[PDB]
Amino acid sequence: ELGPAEPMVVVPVDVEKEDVRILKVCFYSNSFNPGKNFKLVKCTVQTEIREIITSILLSGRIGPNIRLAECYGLRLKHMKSDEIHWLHPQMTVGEVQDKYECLHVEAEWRYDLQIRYLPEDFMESLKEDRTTLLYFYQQLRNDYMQRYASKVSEGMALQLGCLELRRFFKDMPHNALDKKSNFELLEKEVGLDLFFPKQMQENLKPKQFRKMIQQTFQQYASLREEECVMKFFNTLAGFANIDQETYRCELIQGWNITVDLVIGPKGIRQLTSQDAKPTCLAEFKQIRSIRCLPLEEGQAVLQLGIEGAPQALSIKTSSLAEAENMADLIDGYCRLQGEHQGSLIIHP
Repeated sequence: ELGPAEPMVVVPVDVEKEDVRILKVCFYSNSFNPGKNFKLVKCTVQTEIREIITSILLSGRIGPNIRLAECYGLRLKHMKSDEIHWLHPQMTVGEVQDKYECLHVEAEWRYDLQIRYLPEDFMESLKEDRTTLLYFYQQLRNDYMQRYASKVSEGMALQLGCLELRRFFKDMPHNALDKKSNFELLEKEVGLDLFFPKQMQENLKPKQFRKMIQQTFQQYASLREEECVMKFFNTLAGFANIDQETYRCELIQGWNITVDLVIGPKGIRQLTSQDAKPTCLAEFKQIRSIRCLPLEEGQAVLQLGIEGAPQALSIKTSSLAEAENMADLIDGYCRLQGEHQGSLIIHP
C-alpha cells in the first residue's frame, strides 16, 4: 500500500471506423506543379477545419517557423462549375460533407489550403514571417499565370517570368543562363511555360526569345528572394487588387441600390464607381453579428449587426453561396482583429 502510486485510469480516445475521413488537401509549393501538390489528411467526421489547417501547418510540409497561421483558410472548389465555398474554421468535416459532397461526388471537388484573411498590416507583417510570405506569393503567382499572364503586355510577362527565374533559382550563378547549354536545359528539365505564358514562346523566333530572357535576367540577376517577391507584389498591385476581395451585390434599405463591395483588412468599404478613393462603410471593430438568409429565386441576404447603428445593414447577394463566402471573410477579419473567442455568425 506504500508501493508505487497508481494513476487514475484514462480511457483512451479510439474512433469509429466509419467516422474516419481522409481528405486530399492541395497546397502551393516550389514544385514545377503549383496546384498539383497535395497531402492526404487523416481525420474524423467531427474534426473542425482549424484542426486541419493546423495539422498541415505543423506538418512543416509548407515551410518552417510560421507565425501568421490565422491567415490561412481552406477552400472547397467544384471542378467543372466554379462554384467555390470557403469552409469556415470551426465547422466540422462532417458538416461540410453533408452540406456539399451532397452536391457532386468526391472526385469532382478539391480543397486548397489558402491565405485568405490578410493581416491588418498586410505587407508590413507578411515580411515578418517568411514561409507564409512565400506561400502567399506562390498563390498569387499561380493566379497571375492562370488568369492574367496571357492578358498582360508581352514585355510585362517577360519581366515577371524573369523575376521568377531569379527568384526560383537562388543559388544559381548570376550569369548561368547566357550559356546556350544551360538554357536548352531549362526547357528539357523544367519548361519555360512555368514562367512565361504559352503564347510567348509560340509567338517569337526562339533565338529571339532566349535573347530577351538572357538579358532581362541580368537586370534582376543580383536580387535576393525576399526582394523578388516584394517586387512582384508591388508590380501586381499595379492592375490586380490583392489584399481585398470584391462583391457586386444589391443592398437593401429605404431605396435599394446595387453596389460593389470591397473587403479586406482595412474593413468593408464601398468601391465607388471605379475610384482610387474607396471610403469606408463598416468597421470590423464595429460588427456584432453576421447572418445569412435564403430567398425564393436562389438569392440571399447577408446581414450584419452594427452597434452604433440602430437598423442593421442588409446586403442582398446573388446566391446563398456568395452570401456565406462573404460571411466567412468578414467573420475572418473580425476573428483576426477582435479580441474575442468564436465566430460572430448565427443560425437560430
